[PDB]
Amino acid sequence: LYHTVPPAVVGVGGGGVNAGPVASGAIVGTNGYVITTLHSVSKLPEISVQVATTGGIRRFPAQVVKTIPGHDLALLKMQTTEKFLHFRMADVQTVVPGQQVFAFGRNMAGAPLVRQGLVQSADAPLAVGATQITHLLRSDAVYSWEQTGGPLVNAQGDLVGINIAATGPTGKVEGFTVPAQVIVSHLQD
Repeated sequence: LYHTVPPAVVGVGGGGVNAGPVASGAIVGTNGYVITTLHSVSKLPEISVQVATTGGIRRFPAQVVKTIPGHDLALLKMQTTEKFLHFRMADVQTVVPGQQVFAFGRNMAGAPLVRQGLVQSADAPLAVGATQITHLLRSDAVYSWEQTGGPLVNAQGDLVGINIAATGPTGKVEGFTVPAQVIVSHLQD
């Protein structure tokens, strides 16, 4: 699993040469579609997506194609003629409390992050700035802010959702997750 999922896990950040990922994202289409969290890229002047290859990190400029503000998601398209391995939206599955899930990300250096955990809730609300997002998943697989925007998968490696790391009142990290059907159903082309 830790072999076949990471290639579709990207880093996302600004366009500076010396800039690295500020969040993660998931490649969801051959021609360079990335889903990531909206609050991570909306204030960025330029967006660059960082992709792992056998020869090291490759960077591609990206633009926003569609925003899903109600669920803090953004859909990017990389500007490239290259083709990518991706999550197959057909294979998108749901999860239930108790189920085991895996949250992937890339750090500020482009290295892969994975953490395992259980689904603790399948209906939690979250406040990202002014938006009240509802019906979120909740899981302890999300321990780090660098995991925000990256994918949650099940044990078979199907895309299950997109992760949001949030702040507790005590400052403890709590894992949240936008269910992956929010992707298919707020999308068309």
